[PDB]
Amino acid sequence: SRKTYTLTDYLKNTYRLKLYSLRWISDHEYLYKQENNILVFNAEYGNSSVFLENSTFDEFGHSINDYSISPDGQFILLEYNYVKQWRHSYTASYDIYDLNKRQLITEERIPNNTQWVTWSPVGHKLAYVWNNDIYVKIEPNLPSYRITWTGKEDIIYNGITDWVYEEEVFSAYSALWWSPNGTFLAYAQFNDTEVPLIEYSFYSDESLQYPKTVRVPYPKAGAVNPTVKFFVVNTDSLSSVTNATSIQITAPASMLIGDHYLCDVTWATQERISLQWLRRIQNYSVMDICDYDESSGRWNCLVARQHIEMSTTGWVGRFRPSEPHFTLDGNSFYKIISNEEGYRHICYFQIDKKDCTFITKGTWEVIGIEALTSDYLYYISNEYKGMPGGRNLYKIQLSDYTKVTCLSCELNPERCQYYSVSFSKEAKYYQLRCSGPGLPLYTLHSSVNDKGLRVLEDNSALDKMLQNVQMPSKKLDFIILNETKFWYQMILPPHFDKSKKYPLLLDVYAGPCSQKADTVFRLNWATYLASTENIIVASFDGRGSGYQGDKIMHAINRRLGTFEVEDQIEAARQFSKMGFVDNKRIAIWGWSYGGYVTSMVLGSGSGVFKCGIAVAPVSRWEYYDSVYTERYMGLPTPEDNLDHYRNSTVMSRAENFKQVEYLLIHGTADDNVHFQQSAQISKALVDVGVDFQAMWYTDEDHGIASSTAHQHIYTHMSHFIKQCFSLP
Amino acid sequence: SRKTYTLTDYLKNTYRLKLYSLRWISDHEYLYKQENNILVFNAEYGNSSVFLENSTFDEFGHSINDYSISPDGQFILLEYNYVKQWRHSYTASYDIYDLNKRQLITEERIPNNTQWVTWSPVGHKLAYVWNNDIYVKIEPNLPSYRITWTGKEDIIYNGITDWVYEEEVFSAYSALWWSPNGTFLAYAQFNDTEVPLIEYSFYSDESLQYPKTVRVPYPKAGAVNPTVKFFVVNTDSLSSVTNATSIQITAPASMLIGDHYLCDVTWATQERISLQWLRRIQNYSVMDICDYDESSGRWNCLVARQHIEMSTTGWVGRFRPSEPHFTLDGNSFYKIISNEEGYRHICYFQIDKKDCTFITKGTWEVIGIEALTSDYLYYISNEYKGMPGGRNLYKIQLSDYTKVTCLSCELNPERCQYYSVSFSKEAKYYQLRCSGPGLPLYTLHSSVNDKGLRVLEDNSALDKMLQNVQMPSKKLDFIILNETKFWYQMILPPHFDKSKKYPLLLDVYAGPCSQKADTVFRLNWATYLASTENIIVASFDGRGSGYQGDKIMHAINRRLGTFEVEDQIEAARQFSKMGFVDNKRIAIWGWSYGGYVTSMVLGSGSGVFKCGIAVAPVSRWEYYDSVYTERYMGLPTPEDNLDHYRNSTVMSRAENFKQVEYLLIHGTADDNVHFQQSAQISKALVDVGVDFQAMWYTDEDHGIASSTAHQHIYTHMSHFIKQCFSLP
Ligand SMILES: CC#CCn1c(N2CCC[C@@H](N)C2)nc2c1c(=O)n(Cc1nc(C)c3ccccc3n1)c(=O)n2C
Ligand SMILES: CC#CCn1c(N2CCC[C@@H](N)C2)nc2c1c(=O)n(Cc1nc(C)c3ccccc3n1)c(=O)n2C
Ligand SMILES: CC(=O)N[C@@H]1[C@@H](O)[C@H](O)[C@@H](CO)O[C@@H]1O
Ligand SMILES: CC(=O)N[C@@H]1[C@@H](O)[C@H](O)[C@@H](CO)O[C@@H]1O
Ligand SMILES: CC(=O)N[C@@H]1[C@@H](O)[C@H](O)[C@@H](CO)O[C@@H]1O
Ligand SMILES: CC(=O)N[C@@H]1[C@@H](O)[C@H](O)[C@@H](CO)O[C@@H]1O
Ligand SMILES: CC(=O)N[C@@H]1[C@@H](O)[C@H](O)[C@@H](CO)O[C@@H]1O
Ligand SMILES: CC(=O)N[C@@H]1[C@@H](O)[C@H](O)[C@@H](CO)O[C@H]1O
Ligand SMILES: CC(=O)N[C@@H]1[C@@H](O)[C@H](O)[C@@H](CO)O[C@H]1O
Ligand SMILES: CC(=O)N[C@@H]1[C@@H](O)[C@H](O)[C@@H](CO)O[C@H]1O
Repeated sequence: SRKTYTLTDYLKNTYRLKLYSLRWISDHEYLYKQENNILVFNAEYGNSSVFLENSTFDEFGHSINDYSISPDGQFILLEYNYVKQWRHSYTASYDIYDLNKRQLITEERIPNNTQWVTWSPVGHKLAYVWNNDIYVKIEPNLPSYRITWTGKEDIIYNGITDWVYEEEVFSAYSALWWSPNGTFLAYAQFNDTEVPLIEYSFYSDESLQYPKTVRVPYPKAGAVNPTVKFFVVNTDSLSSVTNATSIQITAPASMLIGDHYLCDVTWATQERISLQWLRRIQNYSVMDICDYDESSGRWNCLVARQHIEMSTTGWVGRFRPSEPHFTLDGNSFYKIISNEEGYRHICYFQIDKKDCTFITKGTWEVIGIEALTSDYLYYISNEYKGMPGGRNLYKIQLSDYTKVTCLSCELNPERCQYYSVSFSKEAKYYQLRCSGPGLPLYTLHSSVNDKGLRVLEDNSALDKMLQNVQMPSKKLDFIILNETKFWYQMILPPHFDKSKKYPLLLDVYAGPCSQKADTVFRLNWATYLASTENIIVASFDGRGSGYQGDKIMHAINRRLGTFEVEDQIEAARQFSKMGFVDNKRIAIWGWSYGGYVTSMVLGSGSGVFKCGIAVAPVSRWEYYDSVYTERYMGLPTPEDNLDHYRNSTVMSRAENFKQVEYLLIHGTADDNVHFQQSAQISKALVDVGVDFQAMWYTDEDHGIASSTAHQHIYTHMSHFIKQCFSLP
Repeated sequence: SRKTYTLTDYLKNTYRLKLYSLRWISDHEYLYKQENNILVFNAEYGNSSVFLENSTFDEFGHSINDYSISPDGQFILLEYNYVKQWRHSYTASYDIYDLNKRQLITEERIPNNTQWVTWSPVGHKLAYVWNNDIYVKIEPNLPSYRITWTGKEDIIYNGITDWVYEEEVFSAYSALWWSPNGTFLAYAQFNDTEVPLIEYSFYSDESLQYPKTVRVPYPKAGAVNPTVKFFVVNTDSLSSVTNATSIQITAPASMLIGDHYLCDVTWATQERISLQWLRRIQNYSVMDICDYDESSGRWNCLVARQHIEMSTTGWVGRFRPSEPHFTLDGNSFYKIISNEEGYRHICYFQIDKKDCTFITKGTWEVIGIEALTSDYLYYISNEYKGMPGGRNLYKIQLSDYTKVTCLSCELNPERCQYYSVSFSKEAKYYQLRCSGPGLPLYTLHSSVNDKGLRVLEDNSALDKMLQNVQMPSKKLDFIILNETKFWYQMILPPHFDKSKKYPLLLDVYAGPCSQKADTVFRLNWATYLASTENIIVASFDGRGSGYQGDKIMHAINRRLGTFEVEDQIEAARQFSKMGFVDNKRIAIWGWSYGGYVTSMVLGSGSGVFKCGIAVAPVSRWEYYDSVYTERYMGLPTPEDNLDHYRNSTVMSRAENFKQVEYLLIHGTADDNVHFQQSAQISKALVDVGVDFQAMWYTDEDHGIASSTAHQHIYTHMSHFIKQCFSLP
């Protein structure tokens, strides 16, 4: 008498997973948004006060997109007129509000089309980027000072990132870094002057007679890369009519000898900045420590003080070198590094000393350092029960490394196995977030004795609702390949009778350091295909996948479209042997990297698959960007790796496609994985006479996330899979 | 016969239609190529000697694309390195082979990347366009003379046409007109400085890292149009010292008050040129007869002797004011004109007297004037048996307008009802071309007494092959809606059964002055569909169609997307009725304007069609070019016809597509009907939640004519129709 999780349920969000997003405002309080009524919470006791009622601003004029309360609590930034650009960048209008005197500042307003704004870490200063130039406000109503004058669209970028850096380096549009004092303002400067431009047509509304051409500086594999510079401005010494003075911090000599990237920026203390540069050949990286010398007023980055981090098996770090976590005094820090056994662990570094010291060890990996105090270091790893797809919060007694405590392992063994944490400043408190295998559960904790303070959100409203639906179950196990464990998850149709034959959809990503087999709970497309269409949706992490050691993650070094492709097929094969999967009805599909892999598999000729769907997939590595691509493929030169670049295109496998049913999808406005890529694929198929299904999405980009487009693609895809499996 | 007409037959061109292309070189001889040999034939006796052997350019080095023998047969232009551009335009290299010797004039060679070349009507003079500038060579081995210096890519076009003129006006890349004498050289100049550019991505070869953006000056409905000037130069007076002086011939003052175009250029005599201008509001045109003043070296067009063409019911001409045929002395001429009752007949004009004299009348139309001797005017009409879809050659005795003879009606009644003709210069002979309903037949005739000299090609071979195959038959009938008769055709399956029920596909064009129903014989996709899949393929010429009077053709005036659409739906209702049509399986498909009509049809919610295929369809008239669009819709402004531009989009009907299975196809490199038009359609469907099938073709243009692309699309469409009609 129960219904099934239908496509519409997923498409129309019938079952809402609740969340609990707070922002620590101090060591003991946090802000939380409830019914548009911003509240302030006391962590210790749980009581609160409304900080700003929805009521306020009902006569503002425009819709408010986001809020940002200054560290002071005296002002609050009002963001509206939000126009999205890339994955993290966007532009918007801003207004400030004096809380001391319920008023909107009308004088010296932040300009329109501002690219980025940030309060200082303490107080109420402001720094913004308008027209690629950095401006600073000491007071909200006072006129701002101009820090840089070189800014110029699509060429010079100050305080903000260009395309690659936003996407592949900082996962952010910002390139501004305030000191903990608020005294200094460090910023990067990008220069795309010689960076080729990818161009594509944006059609826009019907009303538009002539389509428009978007031109973005985008460096494809091997092209000229943007260059970078770094500066630091003293915010307290800014006069009315006196251009501000930025002191540039050069990169190490080992980086300047060639192309290089700025990878990280971290303030150690009030007068010490940490910088990490990486070579274009992401083999070698160097952390730089620069101190402020009150004398000249310059910044020295002592050469002896440097720290090298290279790799012989592959690239450095998971996607970039790891971030350092300094001890309060700043003379030491902690950083996650690949050890001699190839596993990632916490290393302790002391500034004026050479080599570091590992604090953790084992056949598992530390995902990330979350908090640091004088007595403990808090991190998350997948040690518990040897599950790489599990996540847990641990404690390390700094005076005895052998004393490690798991803080989330036994809170809810049956329900919780994947955790992410959020510590208050100075780590007196911490919020745990469990996202599976059961419904998400948010809890507040005391740090002094690890006491559970209270449940913040347990999704019981969703639980009630779901007890009426026939939900699919998840199996997390592994298979063996040349004496190695490789995990896979299976989303099984409710009432899974392993004495029957079920069709199987292989959901793939399989990109460098990926992980599709894990313990998190999801309400997605696969949930539907399993609940209603009774299809088994499996995902496999083979060579290349991450969080299992460098031997597995680097197996694909300098050879994408190789072992990870083969392993997807081998997993699929062994799934067949299993007495519950119709080996005549096995499909595969993937988005982006998952789409390239899906194409590679369909064009392998294994005969293992009946059909496959590839969404906005890479087809030839020369078409993707320099940073991501080169990190694994090196350069596309004859001296370097040109042969394998040319040996791993989807096009070269066109002929084998005649053995399968292929559906190709792509948004015409994809700025990330250019339409060009799918364009070249279809042409390869047309040139060898192979028939296939196609579908473009006018003006959608990599995410094809516009409500209408989103429901459309998943509807289309469902039909394709239903027909490919002869399912009603 | 057992064997049927397969798709592979159509795509691989298994049963070829022989032909007989000849080029008349004089009053009684013509060239023809056998294999790779150019033979010259004598029309009177039929004897032929070899003019040039396939063994003359083996050691040439380049693959010869075409040849061009000069008037006095002394030289032969060799065309190679042919690189296509738009529909009629292209670039190529050339070499002149002197026949009076055994050499390739290697001195003053015609520059590479030449855009257009042409001999004079007499002798061996040579004019050519290069870099948008005109050059003239009196002798093939001599240094050419530059005629214009204003040439500027995409801006100033001298001697060649811009995109709109090439496609919608002169249907050719050339804008050069030699005078009979060979003395003068009139040319046109286009100024595209203020024309907007349509831009689209061209991905090219797999090796091209960044896609290339193509920009073509192209005016859409209501956009700024290219301007034009006319010139005439005396090529007898050309000194390599001083520059060649061009004389300009302004347009009629009644043309300069607003935008206008040049429509036709025809020389009457040695010193007389005929220029027809058209107002940007295509229902008013003025022909200009200009005479060369030998004393002032000028050209004067007495404003007194201008002729006016006007349309109250629509626009002028079928697609433009028809072409004049001057009597040898230049004092008069015949021109096809819509008479009082609205049918197009031959009119006789005497240069300095008002009005013209209709020398034909009837409820049928003159399709074209082909020749004009001192005693007879030859032309082709569809008078015979009141069949608009039939064509025949007629002769009118100039000294007694009532005496008209039919030169092809009775040649072979049951096999030939659609002729086209080619007269030898002076017209002593004429080659008649029979296109159907039977296999093509080519014959040579003498006009002295219209004696049939001989058969040139009768397709005996193709004929004997088809008897062995089970071919479909064609029915050319008509239905009556109100009180008017509208014709249609039907390609019926082999062994047709009036008691059996076959599915039906509606092949559609339906544009203004189109004719899909006729007596022509064709071997196409429709043949495959009826022969092998037993699908009835019917076409229908409803309102708007041509060759039947302005009552039917102008019905559509300023109202595209209405009657022509209704009439197609209607036709299908009637065919449904006919007891041999399964009203459960009726499909519709069209390309270009047919793509458009097919979409409107599918979006009307009529409930008649189950599925349909649209290829490179127009979606909204504001996206197509000005000259063709404005010709039927006027300007898209509020004071003009903007209301109907906005009420005739494929988009506004989106919702209705939920009731039909739709397949949308388009070449991404389409310069004619910009990919944009389909991109907006898909977005509308997606925005409204309608699932359809899609398919783009990277780098293909309006014709999707590359060998591989062409095969891929007709296969793709075949699977679609086969699956839409539950066909085994
Ligand atoms: C090309 C390429 C690529 C590589 N890639 C990256 N990075 C590392 C960080 C920076 C980025 N530049 C490159 N992140 C990824 C992927 C990826 O393929 N998929 C599969 C996937 N799966 C699904 C279901 C997706 C759905 C929508 C959009 C993308 C999707 N992608 C991912 O999920 N994530 C999170
Ligand atoms: C947009 C538009 C348009 C209108 N149009 C024109 N003209 C008039 C003269 C000037 C020109 N600019 C516009 N000629 C046409 C069409 C047309 O739609 N189809 C259907 C069709 N059908 C098939 C099967 C086709 C196949 C390939 C290419 C085109 C095709 N077209 C035609 O066959 N012909 C010959
Ligand atoms: C967020 C909040 O309301 N905190 C209040 C605090 O201001 C007050 O001093 C205390 C005693 O009543 O109760 C809570 O802790
Ligand atoms: C600081 C500033 O630029 N203010 C103007 C505002 O006065 C105007 O109403 C708006 C138009 O949307 O453009 C800006 O926001
Ligand atoms: C602000 C800045 O440093 N601009 C430089 C520019 O002067 C130089 O000519 C160019 C050459 O690549 O590189 C950068 O764009
Ligand atoms: C050769 C020629 O006619 N050039 C004209 C130029 O004189 C004029 O200023 C412009 C205005 O659109 O159009 C063209 O560029
Ligand atoms: C012989 C002579 O005067 N030649 C000139 C040429 O140099 C100049 O570039 C052109 C444009 O004004 O006009 C003439 O063709
Ligand atoms: C528009 C809006 O947010 N309204 C909410 C209302 O639903 C809620 O019941 C109330 C309780 O404080 O708070 C208001 O802000
Ligand atoms: C085209 C051709 O070859 N015509 C020749 C002609 O030159 C010659 O005068 C005649 C008499 O022998 O024989 C014909 O065959
Ligand atoms: C008349 C002339 O310029 N001919 C040259 C030809 O010799 C050369 O082979 C070709 C490209 O290699 O370019 C042509 O323009």
